Amino acid sequence: MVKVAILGASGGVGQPLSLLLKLSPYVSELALYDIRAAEGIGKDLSHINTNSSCVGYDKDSIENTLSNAQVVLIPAGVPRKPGLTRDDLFKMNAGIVKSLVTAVGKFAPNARILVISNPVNSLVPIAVETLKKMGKFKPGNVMGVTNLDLVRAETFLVDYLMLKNPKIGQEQDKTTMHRKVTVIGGHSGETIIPIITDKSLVFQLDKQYEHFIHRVQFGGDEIVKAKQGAGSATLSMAFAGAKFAEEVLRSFHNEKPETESLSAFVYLPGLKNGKKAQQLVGDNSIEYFSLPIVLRNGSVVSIDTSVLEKLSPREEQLVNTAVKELRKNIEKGKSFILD
Amino acid sequence: MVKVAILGASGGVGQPLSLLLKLSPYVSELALYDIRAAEGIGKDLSHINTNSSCVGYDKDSIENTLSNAQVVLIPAGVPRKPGLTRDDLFKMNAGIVKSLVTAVGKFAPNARILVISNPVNSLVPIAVETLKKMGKFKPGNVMGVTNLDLVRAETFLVDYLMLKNPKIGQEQDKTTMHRKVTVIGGHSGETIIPIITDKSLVFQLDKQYEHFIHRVQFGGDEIVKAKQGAGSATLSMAFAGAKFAEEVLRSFHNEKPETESLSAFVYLPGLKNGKKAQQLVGDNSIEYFSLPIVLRNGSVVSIDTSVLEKLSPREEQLVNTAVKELRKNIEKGKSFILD
Repeated sequence: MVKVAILGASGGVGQPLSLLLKLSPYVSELALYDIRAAEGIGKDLSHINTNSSCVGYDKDSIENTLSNAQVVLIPAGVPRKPGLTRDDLFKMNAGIVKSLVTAVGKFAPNARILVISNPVNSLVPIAVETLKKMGKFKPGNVMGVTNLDLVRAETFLVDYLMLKNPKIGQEQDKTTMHRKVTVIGGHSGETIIPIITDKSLVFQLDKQYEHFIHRVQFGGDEIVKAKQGAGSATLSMAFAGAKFAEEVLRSFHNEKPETESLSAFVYLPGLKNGKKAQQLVGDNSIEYFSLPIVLRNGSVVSIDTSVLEKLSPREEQLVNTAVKELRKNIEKGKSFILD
Repeated sequence: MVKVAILGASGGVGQPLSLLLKLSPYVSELALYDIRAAEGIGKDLSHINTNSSCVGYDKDSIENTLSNAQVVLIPAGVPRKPGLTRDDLFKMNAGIVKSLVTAVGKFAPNARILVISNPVNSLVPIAVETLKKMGKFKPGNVMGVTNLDLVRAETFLVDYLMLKNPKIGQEQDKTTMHRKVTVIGGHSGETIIPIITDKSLVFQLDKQYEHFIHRVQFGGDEIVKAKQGAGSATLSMAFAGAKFAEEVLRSFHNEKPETESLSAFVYLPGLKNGKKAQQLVGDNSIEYFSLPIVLRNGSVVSIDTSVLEKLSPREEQLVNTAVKELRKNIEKGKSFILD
């Protein structure tokens, strides 16, 4: 019997994520937590005719939320908004994550912890260092959820191909494009590295290729702009987070994944092929990257570095630009907590 | 293959309904409309890697939202604040539906209109009478979405069986309970008529049967109380809405519906076997009732009255009590248009 806990279940991402999870046939118990309104939402979702019992909990009941939880989804965090800077946004979400991840350490230390809160590049290290300090860190069980970059890469590959010549475009299926594209690096801007694995499609995009790459990298900013500062991508974040959790849940049930080269943002030095990945990205000491993972029983047991062993010269340049900015993001998270 | 428009896509039901609708493989084009925020929500959802083209529209562009739409979902309506009066909450939504159904008469008269706003018992007649004044009413194409009653009956039948007879409870699958229960009638309180079609489960339910009946009837109010007046069942309303929509869209192709005895709140005098239904519910002038329907190409081509012909004595009593109070609802909606 698998129990999923959602911490931040009442926010803009949290609510549609809770709905998508209630629909999963791999979940048998769904516990919803937040500082307000989760009981109500959980009661609303308990009426859906799927086989999972769903309960929400009040601000004071994070212990009941997390008890016997195998998977913990953390979408909690303050959204992008006009009068908020990225640094204050970061510092507030840093406090939310540390507090929530500390609760996981006390109440469900063996849970697979899926961090959805942004910025992923800086907040995952806050979660790891928090678990290290308590003596509760298992590298295979802490994943920064970067799956929305893949989603967008799948969507835009088709959109740019539909633009360049509808012939190959109208042949694509957006639902199956992960066989053709993989995304690695971090989860913001130029840290994001879209790798089209199907090299015929690169050629066919021709000069649309750099437009594609830029569009995947800046997809977050596009939605903020389209909601005039007053929101970011909530429904698609919920969707990507549910898709990624479904892959983790499939693995509990000894099924194979659906996504080819499914990536998450993980702690390299604690996993198999991690040091190999550090070399391949050109920084023997970089602690995190989003790379293709192999899951056993919900947990990352190795990193598949295949993608890094066949980079184009242009991709190698995306990597080296990404690694430079990513290092600063990692260092920013880790010093905020360690100092 | 088909364009779907959603009117009221930024509201509490509408945003989650729009996400679920983005996931449907039966949709070619998904158009979102609201007084505000639909552009942004549409742009968010356009990043999801499913094949539909998703565009949102501003308050002045309802015409481009509806152009060539074949199915139109109307979740629009006002969110109950903890103050709001029974009566005046109808009045506000009555005006919203009249306005939006008139836009449909003008800009997509052939479209299947799925009314999701509440109260459905009064809002569909409003919808129908509005379209009658314009001379655009096609009776196969106006449907009050009552599916959440079937969803809850499916859910609560399993929950009640589990609470008192775990052995048989645990052999139930909530996703497939529609083979074993049908809900008919109206869409509010004692107008809701749950008909357990599988007679063995009436026995298995034993002394819980009345509690089941009552839970289906008063499901909504359960959620309002759990939100302390500050909202309602938005997430399950969206689920049941996408689920009905998907049966509608399925109808355009060579596929049996998934749900057995799928019901919608429809205009009896305009549909094959409607007068029989009128006869069998024992009011030969009642104009509306939720009954199992047959969809061909998105439209009700006839009503299926079988469930009416095998009613138990208790279920006849529900039908009579539900008919009295449902006549009242229907008239309160006709009199907002006809006076």
